[PDB]
Amino acid sequence: SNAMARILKTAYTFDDVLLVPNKSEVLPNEVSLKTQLTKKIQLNIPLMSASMDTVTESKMAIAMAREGGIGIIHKNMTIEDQAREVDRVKRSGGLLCGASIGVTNDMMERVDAVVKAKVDVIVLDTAHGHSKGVIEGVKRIKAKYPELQVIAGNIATPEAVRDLAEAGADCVKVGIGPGSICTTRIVAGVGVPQLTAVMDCAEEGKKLGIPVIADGGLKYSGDIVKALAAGACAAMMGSIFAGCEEAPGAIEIYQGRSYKVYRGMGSLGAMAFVPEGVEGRIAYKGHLADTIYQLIGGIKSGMGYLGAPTLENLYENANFVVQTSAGFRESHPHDINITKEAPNY
Amino acid sequence: SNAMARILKTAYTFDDVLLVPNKSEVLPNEVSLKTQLTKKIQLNIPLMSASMDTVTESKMAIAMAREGGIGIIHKNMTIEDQAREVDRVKRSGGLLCGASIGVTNDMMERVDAVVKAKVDVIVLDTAHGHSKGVIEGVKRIKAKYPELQVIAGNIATPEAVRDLAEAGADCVKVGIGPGSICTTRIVAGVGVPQLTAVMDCAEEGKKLGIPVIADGGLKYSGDIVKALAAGACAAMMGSIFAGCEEAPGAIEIYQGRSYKVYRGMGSLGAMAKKFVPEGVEGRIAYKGHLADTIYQLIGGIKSGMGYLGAPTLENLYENANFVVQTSAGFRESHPHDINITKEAPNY
Amino acid sequence: SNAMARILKTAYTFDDVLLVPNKSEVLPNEVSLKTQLTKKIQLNIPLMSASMDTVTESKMAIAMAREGGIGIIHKNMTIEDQAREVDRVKRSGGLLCGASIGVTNDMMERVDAVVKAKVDVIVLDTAHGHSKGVIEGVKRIKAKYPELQVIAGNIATPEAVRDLAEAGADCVKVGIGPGSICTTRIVAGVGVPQLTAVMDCAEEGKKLGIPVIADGGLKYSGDIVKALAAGACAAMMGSIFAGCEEAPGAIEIYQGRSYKVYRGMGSLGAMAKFVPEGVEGRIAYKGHLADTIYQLIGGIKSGMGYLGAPTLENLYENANFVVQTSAGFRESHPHDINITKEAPNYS
Amino acid sequence: SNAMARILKTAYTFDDVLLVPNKSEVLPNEVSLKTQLTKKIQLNIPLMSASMDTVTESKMAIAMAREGGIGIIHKNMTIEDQAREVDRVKRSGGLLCGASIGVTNDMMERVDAVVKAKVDVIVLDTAHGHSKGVIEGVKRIKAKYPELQVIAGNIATPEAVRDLAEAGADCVKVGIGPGSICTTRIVAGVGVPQLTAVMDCAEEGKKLGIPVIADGGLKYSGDIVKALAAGACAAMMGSIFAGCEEAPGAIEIYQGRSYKVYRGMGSLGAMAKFVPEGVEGRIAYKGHLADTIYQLIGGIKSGMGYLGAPTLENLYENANFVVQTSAGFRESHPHDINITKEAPNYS
Ligand SMILES: CC(C)(NC(=O)Nc1ccc(Cl)cc1)c1cccc(C(=N)NO)c1
Ligand SMILES: CC(C)(NC(=O)Nc1ccc(Cl)cc1)c1cccc(C(=N)NO)c1
Ligand SMILES: CC(C)(NC(=O)Nc1ccc(Cl)cc1)c1cccc(C(=N)NO)c1
Ligand SMILES: CC(C)(NC(=O)Nc1ccc(Cl)cc1)c1cccc(C(=N)NO)c1
Ligand SMILES: O=c1[nH]cnc2c1ncn2[C@@H]1O[C@H](COP(=O)(O)O)[C@@H](O)[C@H]1O
Ligand SMILES: O=c1[nH]cnc2c1ncn2[C@@H]1O[C@H](COP(=O)(O)O)[C@@H](O)[C@H]1O
Ligand SMILES: O=c1[nH]cnc2c1ncn2[C@@H]1O[C@H](COP(=O)(O)O)[C@@H](O)[C@H]1O
Ligand SMILES: O=c1[nH]cnc2c1ncn2[C@@H]1O[C@H](COP(=O)(O)O)[C@@H](O)[C@H]1O
Ligand SMILES: [K+]
Ligand SMILES: [K+]
Ligand SMILES: [Mg+2]
Repeated sequence: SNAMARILKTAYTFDDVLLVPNKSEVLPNEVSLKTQLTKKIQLNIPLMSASMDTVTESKMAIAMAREGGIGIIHKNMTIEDQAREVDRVKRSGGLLCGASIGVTNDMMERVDAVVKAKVDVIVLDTAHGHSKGVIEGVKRIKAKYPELQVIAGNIATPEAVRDLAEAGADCVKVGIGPGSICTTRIVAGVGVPQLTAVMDCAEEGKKLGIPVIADGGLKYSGDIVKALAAGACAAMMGSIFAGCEEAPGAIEIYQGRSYKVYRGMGSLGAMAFVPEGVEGRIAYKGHLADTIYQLIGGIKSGMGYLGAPTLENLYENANFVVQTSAGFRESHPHDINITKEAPNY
Repeated sequence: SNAMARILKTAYTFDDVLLVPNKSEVLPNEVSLKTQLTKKIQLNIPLMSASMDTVTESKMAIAMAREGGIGIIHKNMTIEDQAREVDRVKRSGGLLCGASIGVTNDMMERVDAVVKAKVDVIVLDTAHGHSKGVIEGVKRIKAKYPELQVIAGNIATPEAVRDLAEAGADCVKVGIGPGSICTTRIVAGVGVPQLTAVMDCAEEGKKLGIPVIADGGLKYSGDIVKALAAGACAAMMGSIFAGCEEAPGAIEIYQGRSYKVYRGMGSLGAMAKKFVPEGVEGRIAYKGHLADTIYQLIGGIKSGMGYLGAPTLENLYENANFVVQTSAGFRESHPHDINITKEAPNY
Repeated sequence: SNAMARILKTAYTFDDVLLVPNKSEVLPNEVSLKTQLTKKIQLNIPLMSASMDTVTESKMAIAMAREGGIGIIHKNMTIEDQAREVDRVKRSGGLLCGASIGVTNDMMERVDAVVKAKVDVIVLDTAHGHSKGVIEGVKRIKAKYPELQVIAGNIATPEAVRDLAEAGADCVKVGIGPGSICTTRIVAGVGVPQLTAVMDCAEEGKKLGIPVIADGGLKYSGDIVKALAAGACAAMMGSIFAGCEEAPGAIEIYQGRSYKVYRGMGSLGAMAKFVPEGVEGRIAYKGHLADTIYQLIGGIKSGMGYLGAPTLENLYENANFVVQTSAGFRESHPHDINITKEAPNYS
Repeated sequence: SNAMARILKTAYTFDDVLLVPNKSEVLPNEVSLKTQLTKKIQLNIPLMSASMDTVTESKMAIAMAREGGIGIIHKNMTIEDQAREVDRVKRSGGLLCGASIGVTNDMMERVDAVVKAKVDVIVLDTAHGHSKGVIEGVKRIKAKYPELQVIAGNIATPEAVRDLAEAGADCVKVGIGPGSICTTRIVAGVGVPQLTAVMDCAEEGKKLGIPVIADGGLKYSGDIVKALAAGACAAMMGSIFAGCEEAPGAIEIYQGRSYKVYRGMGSLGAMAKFVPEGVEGRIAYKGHLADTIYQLIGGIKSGMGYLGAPTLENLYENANFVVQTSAGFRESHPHDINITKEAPNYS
């Protein structure tokens, strides 16, 4: 019968597209970066640190919150260690704080402890958010804690946005495969290029009043611009934050150069089922505050180019063009022996 | 006249596409990997070791069958030598076994011997399966041994699926050019990118009740998933298995590292054990025992079937939707902007 | 509502396209390269040196004018210093000179000084040309100096051409993100591949009788040919001229080879003299401007010969592009040859 | 007006495409490679060596003729020397011989000399063949020698095929910018990807009974199959033949590896014997012509087996191309193999 594999379309990631400049009466230092992570939760800047054991513990979540973003404490620890980490962030001046929850046996026990520590939002994320286990997990949590803010992921299709919204999620996280340390697309063959994924999911989210998060695959400040212009309410990153002194792990020096170890939570190292992540070393980047300053400067630039004083205006006025490989070469610095370090390239 | 060359379409290979997640009720450890290699032969996993002199002999084929797959013992040996390798596998517990056959004038005598040795399926293996020799060779074999199971190949179009099924083949092997050791596309200009060829051939084979094998160019566990979602009943690999301890060939040490020889059957070297070569010779990293390699493959497939909500291989096919990515989406899919230090065992 | 992000089309850069040869009655030595930079300023060759502190000061602007083109004195210096740079050009004969102007608190003060120093054209130069500040800046400058020739940039859309034209610009400069040293596309995600931007803008400009400049991203002479065939009246280059002796800066030697420093005006170092939108580095030292210009002019004249165009307007009216793939791109540059002699116009 | 630049289409080169296998009744040892270079000149194999001073003088033309092809003696030498080169080939047993002619003030004198030496075919060779000079030159030549076989080029559009045919060309040479040593597309921005060029032009040639030659950009035997399947009567190669002992220039050796010099006729080096339109470098020494021809022919015969073509006309009338991505390209070459043994037809 007609039941058979189909090739549906071409899907794009951030490097495939550029934003067209609009006429503008706004300069970069006049724009506002506030966003609604959920209906109840507002962020001053639309950035989140990933809930990985190499990216976000309390030290990182504290620095994120004071920069106007938010950090999701990772769940690769005891329930009580994670509640202690959430309690350390909240005791640092009432800062926003998130906590990652997995679909497990102790899932409700973990939620209780991070709820007792007064976590502001829990992220129920799985390899595959469009599942029975996640859907039934969100219903279970919201039945107990109707006011607790719940982000569910990861997903990559508007049907999954709709299904996760019917389950009670207050926000939905987008990204199957784009992770810099992710091999899910290589080992299972599954994933959606992240620009198409975010655009289609945000469009459906907008129909329902449910925001979407662009999770994974972001390398430069410009990628973040594209993701918010595609419709994400916020951008979540591991690689971009994992080289920072505030992320867990010590700054190791090898051959006179400083490194931090960054790894996927599906890697063999994090899990000490077939691995879906790798483990490696990135260059130490310094303090989170200097990275955030370049990221925020890049976003304010992009909105100035597009004439958008708010993130809503950026979405409603974003037009992409697709570029080829040859346009990719043109869009990056070329035919130049770059010497001096650039703080955002 | 209108008789002139044409550009028909764009054709895709595995790295061109990704599978879209589906709403899923089933977890990876719940799924069934069982498949029908032919109407009469079931495999416990849909994996097959290629019929090459650097991949499959009796040690490789025994290990494959023990893991739920099957090995096709190669023909680069005398007839009695190939019959004895088959019977070495069949005397190891009745394990399933295969043997490749060529379009030759000693063809029936080679078939005679492997069948007496209780082979389970022969593979009529030609550079060009959609040809008069293969079609007529399948008929002769089926007329002398109507029960014997015949895979025919290699081919790349639906018309070839149809002509080989009319000729009596129980299964057709798809793949012209994709092999890691293959220069057919470079020296003859001829091939079909493997994902489009599998999709097109599987669609015809399902109208006829004839399975198709995806042979060649598989590099990663996820590629197998795409080849199965595209409609193949099984995947056949050389490169993925050729480093394993149970492949023929001595371990070779170069500058303190371990490698095994891996070479195309159309390479100058394989042909000595006259036509221009259509393969290369080289060394491949030693991959340990076969078991370690199949484990990762199997886990990667199961992972893919959870992502698509598929408890059968059939269900995976009826619900598989592919999305095309660019070279930049390819760069996003693989790990990027990290200096990998520890070894990832399925990457 | 319908208010959301859209993907409009695919846009192309110079390396995506090739010009198709036309039937031709003219050989390269017969074509004319004269161009109208504005309806008041004629250039003998359609080439400009960018307004960067590593490309154009008095010395480069003098050499460019003498070759038939023009230089734009940069503005990373005091007002009196830039006016003094302009006057030295104007005092070296009847020589054309340009000067760049920012949207600054002292904009009119800087315009007054270069006008008093007899500048021929000013370039109102910003990262984002389609902007209130540039539009009102053009209107003020043209209200005070109605005869002064004003170029306004940088922009990348027909709507920007039209709004700059109605604000009074005599010419608009096209290029958002294609510069060799630019990171605008990486840092802001914003840009338009330069071939599509030049074609779209030049078509709009031609309806108004306002010309456009192709600024940035030009690496080879053939790139300039495609920029002019797409409708630009002139081509602006930083990288191509920044290795020349006439550019500012000393020659540097590293590991036995000659270089010059080259850096974007939005780089950290340029602004030392807001997050950066350019990088800083070194390019090969190319020798004197005269030999580089000879190569560029020769390549342009050869392009017009292939296209049967004795004038630049004829080039535009007869230009036809095909899109090439990645594989075509490798066909177009020398391939499968270990190049051993330096050619004056390649690598 | 509507007179403006246009983007006509996407155009393909050989690596963009693969040929689809056809049902075949013919094996590679059963096909025939005979071809008509013009109405009067038959070739036993469809191969020509390029008219360059690193590829073809009398030594190369003698060896090509003996192999069944033809060599085009270059014109970067005096009129008398080129006649004697042609004469040396004709007195080696009446072997087939061509000679190159340019659009020069002495072109009829050059034609006179090589005709007296009994050349079989003239190549009016010029950077841009779709030009008054070449149209008028072919008219002058055919008026004085109505029976002299005349090839003219180089061109890249069906319009050019028509215009040269009306002028009396017996065969047309297709290729603008695809040569291994060509920089025309880089310095002038002008060219057409070679597969599209040959397909369009051959189709136009077939309406006229005028054949086309695929000149340039061929790297493997498989590329020749695509060029003939696209409708070229013959393939012309520089790079593939410049490494042989029979090409002019000595066999050098550096660090144990032997090599020859190879350069464009538009390179600085060749012209000292307008800005350059080629590069100069070195390629691997390949040995004697006979060993290279054998591989090329085996590859072509293999391709025709795959496509079921007993003849080149059959190949053309049954050729169906599929377009492949960048990722299809990597699947098509060998991949993930450390090649240890050099193959006669792949490196
Ligand atoms: C455990 C492991 C290695 N794999 C899976 O759990 N696979 C998987 C799960 C459910 C289904 Cl239905 C299909 C596949 C993992 C661990 C941590 C994170 C991920 C990950 N891919 N995040 O995005 C994966
Ligand atoms: C012998 C050789 C080098 N080539 C051919 O037999 N060519 C070939 C055969 C028939 C036709 Cl009609 C066209 C071409 C070979 C040997 C072993 C395997 C292969 C191979 N490509 N298998 O997939 C090829
Ligand atoms: C200062 C800096 C770094 N950036 C901006 O001014 N950004 C910017 C300005 C306005 C708007 Cl609305 C959006 C972004 C700069 C300096 C010199 C040249 C450039 C450059 N990209 N020219 O083309 C940029
Ligand atoms: C001399 C030189 C460098 N260039 C030209 O003569 N250019 C050229 C001639 C006429 C026209 Cl209308 C347009 C361009 C050359 C010499 C030898 C071969 C070639 C070459 N590209 N052959 O294919 C070119
Ligand atoms: O092991 C893994 N496999 C797949 N995805 C992962 C894994 N670990 C983290 N991720 C995802 O990748 C994101 C980080 O991606 P990055 O910003 O590109 O480095 C995280 O927020 C997770 O969503
Ligand atoms: O010499 C050859 N030329 C072309 N194809 C070959 C040759 N040898 C083996 N093959 C095919 O390529 C496959 C090996 O695939 P691999 O897994 O990509 O290494 C085998 O299953 C054969 O179908
Ligand atoms: O810092 C920068 N950021 C972005 N664009 C720049 C910057 N500096 C110069 N440009 C542009 O790049 C052009 C030079 O480009 P190039 O010829 O490709 O090197 C200049 O004329 C400017 O239009
Ligand atoms: O200097 C040059 N510029 C451009 N094309 C050239 C030049 N010299 C030779 N050619 C062409 O390139 C062809 C050789 O192509 P190849 O086989 O790819 O090396 C010759 O047949 C000529 O048509
Ligand atoms: K750039
Ligand atoms: K070339
Ligand atoms: Mg510190």
